[PDB]
Amino acid sequence: PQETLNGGITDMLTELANFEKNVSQAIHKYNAYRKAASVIAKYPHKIKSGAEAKKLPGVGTKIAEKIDEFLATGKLRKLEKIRQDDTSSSINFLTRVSGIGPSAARKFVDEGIKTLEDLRKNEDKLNHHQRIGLKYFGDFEKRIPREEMLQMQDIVLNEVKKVDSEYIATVCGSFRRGAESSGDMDVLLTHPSFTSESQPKLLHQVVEQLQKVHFITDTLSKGETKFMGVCQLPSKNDEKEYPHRRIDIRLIPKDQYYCGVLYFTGSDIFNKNMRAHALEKGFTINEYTIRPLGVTGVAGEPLPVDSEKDIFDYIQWKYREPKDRSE
DNA sequence: CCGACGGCGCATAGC
DNA sequence: GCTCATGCGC
DNA sequence: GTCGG
Ligand code: NA
Ligand code: NA
Ligand code: NA
Ligand code: NA
Repeated sequence: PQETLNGGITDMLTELANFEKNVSQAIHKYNAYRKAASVIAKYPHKIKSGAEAKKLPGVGTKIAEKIDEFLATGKLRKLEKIRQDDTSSSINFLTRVSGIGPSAARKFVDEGIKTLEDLRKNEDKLNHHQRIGLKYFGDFEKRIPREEMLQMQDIVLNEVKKVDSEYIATVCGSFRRGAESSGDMDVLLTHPSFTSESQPKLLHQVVEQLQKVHFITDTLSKGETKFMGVCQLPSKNDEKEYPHRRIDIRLIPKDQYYCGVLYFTGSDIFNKNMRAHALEKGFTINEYTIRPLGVTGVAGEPLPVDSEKDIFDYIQWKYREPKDRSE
């Protein structure tokens, strides 16, 4: 369905969502508004009334009422009011810096730190993550075209193999499902030496090599199993440089790797659907394992998994290609 | 009526 | 010095 | 804010 159908409604609900999550600190209302916006985005008719919307799951009495106001007047009084409120619009805005959540945004605005410029003058008050988020504010809000994702994957897979040819690495996310663009890069890493029953430098060696070839440019956080940072493709002699990009790398034990690859490939609705069907066949699937449920619901030991297909086989599903996992 | 709505790795008050 | 709740992002 | 036990 294109924007012209119900765009005004879904923009409104998304705006309301953000203020719940950044100003009111009401995460479940944020998700309620997002759920409503998405079920409306998939509705293939221009909505004529709130009552019509209320038949969709996730739209209830209050959003129906809102839609009625929006349809009759072309706006929402409460949203118009909050939009012009200097304090709340600043809190909302500051959370677009990665590392600034609702709490940090709230304290900054309470101190009169309201703009990107203000944060720039107050680096003393920013932790490491927030400084990186500030430095790359614009680049982090850009999407990554798939051709660049392919070039980034070339580097990651080459450097990983160079460190140890027994590493296994998979770029997941919507990119693995064929997406034409991405918001970041999500890399899943394992090694045969690393199981649930088994070194503390497996992740570090890969991060270090990616830094040595100057692909990784900054680190947001890094422990023994998860790295979150910044990377940039190299630019040619005269060309404009590429944007800095968000990259996460996680090291998963080999016996949980393909459950991990399944989960972080998605989509989210595909994941819900697969887990629902697994319950009906007597299995519980999470990020890490698939386990049988006993007749009284008691989970057994994780089942051995050596491919994504093994998981599909356990639950009597035909193997779905990543490109066919939109739901 | 009223609890659940995801859970966890990593960076950063309280004893 | 330590443990760990909280914030944050995903 | 919405859903459902
Ligand atoms: Na509904
Ligand atoms: Na944000
Ligand atoms: Na943020
Ligand atoms: Na090797």
